[PDB]
Amino acid sequence: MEFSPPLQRATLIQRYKRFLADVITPDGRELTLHCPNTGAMTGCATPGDTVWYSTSDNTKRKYPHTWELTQSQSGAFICVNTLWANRLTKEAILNESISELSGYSSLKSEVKYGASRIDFMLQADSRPDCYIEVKSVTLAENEQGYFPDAVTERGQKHLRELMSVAAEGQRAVIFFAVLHSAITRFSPARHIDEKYAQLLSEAQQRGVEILAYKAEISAEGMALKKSLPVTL
Ligand code: NA
Repeated sequence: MEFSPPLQRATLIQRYKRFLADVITPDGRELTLHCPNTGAMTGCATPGDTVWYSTSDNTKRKYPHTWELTQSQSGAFICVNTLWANRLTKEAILNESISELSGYSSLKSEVKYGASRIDFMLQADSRPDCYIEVKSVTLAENEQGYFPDAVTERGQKHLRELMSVAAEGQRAVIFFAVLHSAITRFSPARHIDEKYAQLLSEAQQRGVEILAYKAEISAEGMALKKSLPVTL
């Protein structure tokens, strides 16, 4: 997808209170951005990093600018606004960048199915229903990507739900959208949430497919393109 209109740049002073960031624009003035990420944002919010923000045109809200990307001091692009993940995924399924998910005749979003909600469900006359859970990956240590970047009991629960989907003979996919341009491989963060990492291995055992695709990212746009090796 393309950022429309294109993003503007600034220099980070600090992210604070989770949802706010003070930045300095190219004119040397201060500006407060909405930070649409509630997580730790490890490696994504270093004072002095360049940030890229969008502008909401027709709103009277207090902070009509949103922090979209970080361009780290080592030159890497990071999409900190992980609220784009589902859209990038849908776009990549439909344009067939994600080959493992081609050959379905319909795509539905936000499907409530059980006594739980799935990000996408793919369907076809000849095939079992395909359930896709989308996860965002912004944690990098050099080239190694990790999820989660803090313990997640909610993540653990959804992972268990996917196992039930597979057990019932549906196709079940967990899809890690990799939003940091430095990442070249993916693993669960066993060192951070050991239980999640264990559940991820167990889900694989029980037939949940695990994919990780990397986004190409610039101030102009982002697109999921490249598949990445996963090591449990
Ligand atoms: Na999700």
